[PDB]
Amino acid sequence: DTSEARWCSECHSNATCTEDEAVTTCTCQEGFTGDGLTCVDLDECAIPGAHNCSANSSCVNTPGSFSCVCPEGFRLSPGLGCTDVDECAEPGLSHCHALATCVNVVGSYLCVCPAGYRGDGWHCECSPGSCGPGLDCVPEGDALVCADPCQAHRTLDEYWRSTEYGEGYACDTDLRGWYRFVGQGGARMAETCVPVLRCNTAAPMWLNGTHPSSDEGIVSRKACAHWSGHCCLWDASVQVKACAGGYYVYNLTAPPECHLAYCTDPSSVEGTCEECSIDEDCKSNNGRWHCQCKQDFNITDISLLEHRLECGANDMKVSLGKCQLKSLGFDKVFMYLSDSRCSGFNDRDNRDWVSVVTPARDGPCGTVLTRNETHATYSNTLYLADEIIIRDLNIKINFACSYPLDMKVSLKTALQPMVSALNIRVGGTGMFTVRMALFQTPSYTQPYQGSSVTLSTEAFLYVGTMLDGGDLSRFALLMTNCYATPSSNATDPLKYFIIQDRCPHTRDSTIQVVENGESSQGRFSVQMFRFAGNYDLVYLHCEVYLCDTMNEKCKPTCSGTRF
Amino acid sequence: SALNIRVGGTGMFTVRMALFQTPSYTQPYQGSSVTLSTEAFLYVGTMLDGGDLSRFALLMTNCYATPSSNATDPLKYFIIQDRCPHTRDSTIQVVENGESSQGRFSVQMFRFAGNYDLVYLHCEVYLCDTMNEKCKPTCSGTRF
Amino acid sequence: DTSEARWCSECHSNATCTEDEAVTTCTCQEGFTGDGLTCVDLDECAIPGAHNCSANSSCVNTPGSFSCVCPEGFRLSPGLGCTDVDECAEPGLSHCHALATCVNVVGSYLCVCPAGYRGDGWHCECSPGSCGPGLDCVPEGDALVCADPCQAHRTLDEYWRSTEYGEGYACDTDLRGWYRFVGQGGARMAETCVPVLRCNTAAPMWLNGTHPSSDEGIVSRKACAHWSGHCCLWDASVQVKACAGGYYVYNLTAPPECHLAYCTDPSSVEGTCEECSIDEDCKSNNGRWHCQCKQDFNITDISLLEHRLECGANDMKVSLGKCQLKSLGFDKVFMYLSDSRCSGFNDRDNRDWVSVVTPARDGPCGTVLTRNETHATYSNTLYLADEIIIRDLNIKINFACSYPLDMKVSLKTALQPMVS
Ligand SMILES: *[C@@H]1O[C@H](CO)[C@@H](O[C@@H]2O[C@H](CO)[C@@H](O[C@@H]3O[C@H](CO[C@H]4O[C@H](CO)[C@@H](O)[C@H](O)[C@@H]4O[C@@H]4O[C@H](CO)[C@@H](O)[C@H](O)[C@H]4NC(C)=O)[C@@H](O)[C@H](O[C@H]4O[C@H](CO)[C@@H](O[C@@H]5O[C@H](CO)[C@@H](O)[C@H](O)[C@H]5NC(C)=O)[C@H](O)[C@@H]4O[C@@H]4O[C@H](CO)[C@@H](O[C@@H]5O[C@H](CO)[C@H](O)[C@H](O)[C@H]5O)[C@H](O)[C@H]4NC(C)=O)[C@@H]3O)[C@H](O)[C@H]2NC(C)=O)[C@H](O)[C@H]1NC(C)=O
Ligand SMILES: *[C@@H]1O[C@H](CO)[C@@H](O[C@@H]2O[C@H](CO)[C@@H](O[C@@H]3O[C@H](CO[C@H]4O[C@H](CO)[C@@H](O)[C@H](O)[C@@H]4O[C@@H]4O[C@H](CO)[C@@H](O)[C@H](O)[C@H]4NC(C)=O)[C@@H](O)[C@H](O[C@H]4O[C@H](CO)[C@@H](O[C@@H]5O[C@H](CO)[C@@H](O)[C@H](O)[C@H]5NC(C)=O)[C@H](O)[C@@H]4O[C@@H]4O[C@H](CO)[C@@H](O[C@@H]5O[C@H](CO)[C@H](O)[C@H](O)[C@H]5O)[C@H](O)[C@H]4NC(C)=O)[C@@H]3O)[C@H](O)[C@H]2NC(C)=O)[C@H](O)[C@H]1NC(C)=O
Ligand SMILES: *[C@@H]1O[C@H](CO)[C@@H](O[C@@H]2O[C@H](CO)[C@@H](O[C@@H]3O[C@H](CO[C@H]4O[C@H](CO[C@H]5O[C@H](CO)[C@@H](O)[C@H](O)[C@@H]5O)[C@@H](O)[C@H](O[C@H]5O[C@H](CO)[C@@H](O)[C@H](O)[C@@H]5O)[C@@H]4O)[C@@H](O)[C@H](O[C@H]4O[C@H](CO)[C@@H](O)[C@H](O)[C@@H]4O[C@H]4O[C@H](CO)[C@@H](O)[C@H](O)[C@@H]4O)[C@@H]3O)[C@H](O)[C@H]2NC(C)=O)[C@H](O)[C@H]1NC(C)=O
Ligand SMILES: *[C@@H]1O[C@H](CO)[C@@H](O[C@@H]2O[C@H](CO)[C@@H](O[C@@H]3O[C@H](CO[C@H]4O[C@H](CO[C@H]5O[C@H](CO)[C@@H](O)[C@H](O)[C@@H]5O)[C@@H](O)[C@H](O[C@H]5O[C@H](CO)[C@@H](O)[C@H](O)[C@@H]5O)[C@@H]4O)[C@@H](O)[C@H](O[C@H]4O[C@H](CO)[C@@H](O)[C@H](O)[C@@H]4O[C@H]4O[C@H](CO)[C@@H](O)[C@H](O)[C@@H]4O)[C@@H]3O)[C@H](O)[C@H]2NC(C)=O)[C@H](O)[C@H]1NC(C)=O
Ligand SMILES: *[C@@H]1O[C@H](CO[C@@H]2O[C@@H](C)[C@@H](O)[C@@H](O)[C@@H]2O)[C@@H](O[C@@H]2O[C@H](CO)[C@@H](O[C@@H]3O[C@H](CO)[C@@H](O)[C@H](O)[C@@H]3O)[C@H](O)[C@H]2NC(C)=O)[C@H](O)[C@H]1NC(C)=O
Ligand SMILES: *[C@@H]1O[C@H](CO)[C@@H](O[C@@H]2O[C@H](CO)[C@@H](O[C@@H]3O[C@H](CO)[C@@H](O)[C@H](O)[C@@H]3O)[C@H](O)[C@H]2NC(C)=O)[C@H](O)[C@H]1NC(C)=O
Ligand SMILES: *[C@@H]1O[C@H](CO)[C@@H](O[C@@H]2O[C@H](CO)[C@@H](O[C@@H]3O[C@H](CO)[C@@H](O)[C@H](O)[C@@H]3O)[C@H](O)[C@H]2NC(C)=O)[C@H](O)[C@H]1NC(C)=O
Ligand SMILES: *[C@@H]1O[C@H](CO[C@@H]2O[C@@H](C)[C@@H](O)[C@@H](O)[C@@H]2O)[C@@H](O[C@@H]2O[C@H](CO)[C@@H](O)[C@H](O)[C@H]2NC(C)=O)[C@H](O)[C@H]1NC(C)=O
Ligand SMILES: *[C@@H]1O[C@H](CO[C@@H]2O[C@@H](C)[C@@H](O)[C@@H](O)[C@@H]2O)[C@@H](O[C@@H]2O[C@H](CO)[C@@H](O)[C@H](O)[C@H]2NC(C)=O)[C@H](O)[C@H]1NC(C)=O
Repeated sequence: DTSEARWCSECHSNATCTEDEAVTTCTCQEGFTGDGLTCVDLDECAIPGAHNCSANSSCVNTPGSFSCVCPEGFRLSPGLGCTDVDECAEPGLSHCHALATCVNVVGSYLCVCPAGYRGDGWHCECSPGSCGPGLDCVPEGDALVCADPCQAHRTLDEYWRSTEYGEGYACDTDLRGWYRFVGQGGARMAETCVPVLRCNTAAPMWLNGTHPSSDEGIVSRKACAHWSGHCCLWDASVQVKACAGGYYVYNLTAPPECHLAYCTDPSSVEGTCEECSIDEDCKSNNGRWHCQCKQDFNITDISLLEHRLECGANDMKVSLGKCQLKSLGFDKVFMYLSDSRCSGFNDRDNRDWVSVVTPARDGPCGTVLTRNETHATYSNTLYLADEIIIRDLNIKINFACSYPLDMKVSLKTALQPMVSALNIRVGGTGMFTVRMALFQTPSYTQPYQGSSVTLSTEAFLYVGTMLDGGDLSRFALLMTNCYATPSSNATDPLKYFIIQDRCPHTRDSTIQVVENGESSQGRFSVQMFRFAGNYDLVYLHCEVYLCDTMNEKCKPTCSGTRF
Repeated sequence: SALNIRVGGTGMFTVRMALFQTPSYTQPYQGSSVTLSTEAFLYVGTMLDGGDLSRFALLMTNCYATPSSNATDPLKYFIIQDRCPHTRDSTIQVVENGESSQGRFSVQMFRFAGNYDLVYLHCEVYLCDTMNEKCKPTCSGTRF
Repeated sequence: DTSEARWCSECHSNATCTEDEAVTTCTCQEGFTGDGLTCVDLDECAIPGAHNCSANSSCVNTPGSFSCVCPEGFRLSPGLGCTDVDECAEPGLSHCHALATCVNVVGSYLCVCPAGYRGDGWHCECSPGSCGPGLDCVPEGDALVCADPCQAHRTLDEYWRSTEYGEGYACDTDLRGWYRFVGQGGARMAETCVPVLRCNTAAPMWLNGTHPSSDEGIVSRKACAHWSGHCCLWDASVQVKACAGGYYVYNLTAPPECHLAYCTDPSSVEGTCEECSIDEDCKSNNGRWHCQCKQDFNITDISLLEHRLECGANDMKVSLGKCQLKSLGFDKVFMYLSDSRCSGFNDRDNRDWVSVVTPARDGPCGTVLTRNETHATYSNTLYLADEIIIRDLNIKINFACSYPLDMKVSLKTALQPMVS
């Protein structure tokens, strides 16, 4: 009407400018008051003519228009005024925290943390046990939310915490929140009264109960600690939850002192405790997994006399059975020598023993040199105790190794020298000795000595042969052939063969031989004869073959010259 | 109050010798046997594989050769005798003896007379304490 | 006077008791003082009346009288006092050692050991060469006296000491005092440079000079020893004396080492060396007694080819000429076989050869049996060397004997039968 602009420059920044066919009209929108060329800031809620907001609706000016805002929980619908609608079904009329539930109320909406939780509905700072089952209140970033302990716990792998571990110094003041124990640290909280100075702490803590069944929710359990002689004098209250996969999680809070620490039993994940030494018999019992020695090491005095020693080329070692020390009450063993820089340590080859080493010289590790003319000797002392201090008995083991000063040494590699040798062949013709004798008796006792003898036909002529030399046991005497001759000349046609072809002659039963080929003594017996003719003298000649018993049988097995 | 119990242990040092090829005593052999000629020079040295104390010196009390591995054999050819080198042959030499742990004797090859083809080497040795004994062999000469 | 005893019991044991007609008088003798019934011990030099001992004479008491003793060298003569007299003319005023001379001196006598001796005249410890000629200081019992070495020496009959003897092991540290060499041990100390490893010792000692003439006194002589290649590098000094009967005696002291020993040459007491083999021609020369082979055995190669063999009925022998071995430089011969229990030794029938024996069996002495159809054979090897070890050449002699397996035998005794 009266605000017809010539150009858009006559519209302000508080009015909307509209160009229609290049004709500029300024019309100032609701929430600004005036004619339209100039409209200054003034709420549409208070202008001549007013607006159209319902009775409850508190008119609010906006830069460009006007809005009818009802008491939050109701919204103005045209022709109806304030009408009921949920405000927690619109993601722009509600922004409550992820764990806060929205509740539309008359005039606003409230954000409400769930039952148990303690908060305003913007941070739902829950307390232990204030969550529903399966969830626990744990921090996440900078707020506290209900999360399952099986996904929000920490883990602990402190080997020291082992009950047998008696050395060290600890304090569990750091521990808060849920924790788990995996690996060396053990599988579960200790459930038994633990001795003093165990679990690397002064006073050990243990669980006063039995772990719940798998997937049982958070349950509270009693906790006990041991000191002096009274076990579980003061009683606490810890909480424990089982998780799927067979493990547990625990609320390990700082103790009331600085010498209290929780313990764990051995995992014993293997049915048979093969980790334990072969000399510490494993006890394979249901629910009772451990290992201990048999009766042999259940006695005190003989254990005090028990030991073993080993002298090496460059080092000396003395060792005692750890089981024996444990049986003598020395669960922890302290081995010291004349020089404190040398300290005992585990065998690391056979775990039963515990041993210390000493270099075989004078000056290091306190070893000395005792020498005499025969051979040198090294002497050193071993000190045994249960702790640093000694109260009742101070047993010192005096040991020594003897090293011989004179010994045999042999070079192993033999030698095969080469020499230029000259060989020249030499040969020599030789001759054995053979002789025969004429005996008188059938027992072959006296030889003759005269150049000639006289005899009768009826007389029996016993003769034997012998070797005056070369009486080898394996060389036998074999009569290849024997014959008689009228003259000393061997080459005579007139021969009377007596032994022929290794067999005795026939046509006369007096031709006998007692032995032939058996041994060196060959005897033939025959009664006297005379050559036919002018021949008065008769001689005896023989040929003989020496027979080797190794190869030839050399018995004449003459079945008979006839047959 | 203290309890004392005596304990004793028999021990044994380690001693070994090697057959070197060079006059510089560089490479030991490893085979169980070797072949050589008479003109070849046989260089041998001894060492302690353990207990190398600075004051313990190596002294050759006597060395000898044997045709067989058996030490108790009547046929012995003493090379080192009474801490002094053998005579009747100028090739019998020792560079060091008693000075330190490295004792070396040099001699050229020989062969036993007879059917004996193989020759072995044996030695006896006395460890000498430098604190008291001089342990130098000052052998003016086995002859004179 | 006032000591008239009624009986001898009133005389003491310090007074002399005299019975005259059964009247007992006690008079105490000089050296005891009193009245006579009791006289207690007191020197007589101070009694009422003094005494009579010469000025020089010390007033000495004796058990029974008072004596006067002068400075030993003078003796108290009555009326004169101390009078000069020799004390070494009385066997009771002198007891000097048998070799000590007595000298009477003013106030004593002295016993004097002779010139050279070092003693007090009680124990004359003489030293070598401190005696007069014809005598030397040697122990006798528990003292040292000057005695002739020809009657106080020891003797030695060690055959080993011979120069040719090259085996063995010795040390002359025991030898001290005078010694002689008789018999096999030789007649006199070696006078020539001896080769190495001789006289059964490592280094041989010899005399550096020529023995003195018979009955020349103790004379010192140079001594030499041989080692390595240098002969008489170090020089000592020995002493030697000739004795009647044509032999010598020597001062053999321990050497400075334990491989030194004196040698002797061959005695050769026989003009011709008949002991030497008939194949080692004796050299009958004045002052040069030995024996060596002729030119036939003065060559090396043919000697290496030279040998002889003998096959016996039960034993086999191989031998080589010892002269040939010596010519080949093998002065000592070492013969070994396949079994070391067999060792060579001297022939003992003809001394020229050296031989070894082997029983004709299999198993002893390493002999084996090689057999074929014709006749058996025995083979064995001989090893030769100069010493235990072999350095340059190892010559082994292969020898064998052939024993026929078929042979002719004849009964010697003929027969003369009787027939009707
Ligand atoms: C069953 O068993 C029996 C018993 O074992 C066997 O019989 C034996 O057989 C052996 C093997 O033949 C014989 O050994 C040889 O003996 C001869 C000498 O024999 C005589 O002397 C011995 C001892 O007294 C006697 O027993 C034997 O009977 C002979 O006696 C009489 O000798 C005269 C001659 O003077 C005869 O006329 C006579 O008939 C005979 N009487 C008989 C037979 O009753 C010996 O000389 C032989 O040595 C030769 O061989 C060696 C080995 O090769 C050589 O040594 C080597 O020499 C090399 C060169 O220097 C050297 O480098 C090498 O290192 C060296 N080796 C060693 C190990 O030392 C000898 O030097 C030598 O060399 C041979 O010499 C002969 C000459 O003698 C050469 O012959 C000549 O040849 C030329 C041509 O080239 C011409 O033709 C000439 O005319 C000819 O003369 C020959 O060539 C040379 N060889 C070479 C150089 O290679 C050897 O020791 C046993 O004696 C014998 N025993 C008996 C009792 O009979 C029988 O055989 C067995 N039967 C069966 C079936 O198995
Ligand atoms: C040069 O140097 C070398 C090197 O040092 C010297 O050689 C060494 O010498 C040492 C001193 O003698 C020896 O020590 C002794 O060793 C024996 C055991 O020796 C054997 O074993 C060792 C180790 O393996 C080995 O080296 C040695 O060679 C021996 O091996 C062999 O053993 C068999 C036997 O099984 C032999 O048959 C065999 O021949 C042998 N081989 C050989 C020799 O080559 C050890 O037993 C000794 O201990 C004894 O002495 C201790 C000190 O007194 C006692 O301790 C004390 O006991 C008291 C009681 O309980 C206690 O109250 C006290 O507090 C305690 N003291 C201390 C400090 O602890 C021992 O108990 C023990 O007591 C003696 O025991 C023996 C038996 O063994 C008794 O002898 C018996 O006596 C009765 C009569 O009464 C009958 O006659 C029995 O028949 C007889 O057997 C003896 O009486 C007991 N004495 C008591 C009770 O007082 C000691 O440790 C070294 O081994 C030796 N080394 C070598 C390599 O040889 C050498 O000598 C030097 N030379 C020179 C010149 O200087
Ligand atoms: C692992 O386990 C260990 C051991 O449990 C945890 O460490 C410590 O645990 C204790 C015990 O939970 C905490 O102490 C206090 O716990 C109460 C619990 O109250 C909430 O849950 C109630 C239901 O819970 C039951 O079950 C639990 C066991 O799970 C029992 O302990 C309970 O007693 C119940 O039986 C619920 O009923 C509560 O609401 C009502 O009651 C309480 C009564 O105290 C009222 O306040 C409420 O207004 C309401 O009416 C509640 O939902 C907490 O409420 C305690 O909060 C204290 O601290 C707040 C801030 O620090 C403070 O704002 C509170 O007002 C209150 O402080 C006041 O009251 C205390 C009463 O003891 C006084 O101590 C204090 O002086 C003051 O007067 C408190 O949290 C330890 O805090 C806790 N310590 C740590 C370091 O965590 C360990 O946390 C576990 N690990 C985890 C969860 O990861
Ligand atoms: C076979 O022959 C062998 C080889 O000769 C004998 O073996 C050893 O021989 C030697 C040499 O004789 C002995 O050594 C010493 O000898 C002197 C000799 O002195 C006496 O005689 C002097 C004259 O002799 C001359 O001729 C001889 C050769 O025949 C020469 O050796 C001499 O040098 C002369 O040339 C005479 O003059 C001496 O008196 C004076 O001079 C000496 C100088 O040394 C002074 O002492 C005297 O006081 C005096 O002034 C003397 O009469 C000995 O005197 C030696 O005695 C030593 O030992 C005594 C005890 O052991 C000791 O009391 C002495 O004091 C003296 O020891 C001192 O002097 C030594 C000098 O070398 C030092 O060595 C020593 O360190 C110390 O300082 C000594 O005896 C060997 O002893 C002797 N060995 C053995 C084992 O016998 C062998 O004996 C003969 N076999 C027999 C006789 O059967
Ligand atoms: C050393 O020995 C003790 C026990 O000593 C044992 O009993 C003594 C009275 C003597 O007879 C000893 O010679 C004998 O070895 C071990 O301590 C433990 O003692 C208790 C005591 O009651 C044992 O309990 C018994 O066990 C048996 C078998 O199961 C039951 O039948 C009984 O009813 C009772 O429960 C316990 O077994 C035992 N522990 C063992 C043997 O390991 C000590 O441990 C042992 N030391 C060594 C290193 O072996
Ligand atoms: C001033 O506020 C009151 C509430 O305090 C208003 O009364 C409300 O009026 C609306 C509109 O009719 C009602 O909504 C209705 O709800 C039913 C049930 O959900 C639905 O079916 C209808 O379609 C409609 O949405 C609402 O229930 C009612 N509230 C009460 C408590 O009765 C009143 O209208 C307001 N004044 C003005 C001028 O708007
Ligand atoms: C004190 O001692 C001295 C000697 O030191 C005495 O003088 C010695 O007197 C005697 C006796 O007259 C002398 O002996 C005489 O010797 C000669 C020669 O042999 C001989 O012919 C005499 O017959 C007599 O034996 C002696 O020589 C003399 N000595 C000296 C050195 O003159 C003196 O008499 C002594 N006094 C007393 C009181 O004993
Ligand atoms: C324009 O307003 C009329 C009348 O509403 C009246 O005036 C308003 C400013 C406010 O004061 C109301 O409460 C007054 O009633 C709306 O018509 C409806 O009128 C009835 C009768 O009173 C009333 O009950 C309803 O709530 C009104 N409907 C509404 C306010 O939506 C008319 O609908 C309004 N036009 C719109 C909002 O576009
Ligand atoms: C007894 O004594 C007289 C006198 O000797 C003097 O008195 C001695 C004890 C003694 O001291 C002497 O030296 C005194 O001279 C002996 O007569 C000799 O007198 C002279 C003169 O003095 C004197 O030189 C002589 O040596 C004396 N003769 C000795 C002492 O033999 C008298 O001989 C003595 N009677 C004896 C010894 O039987």
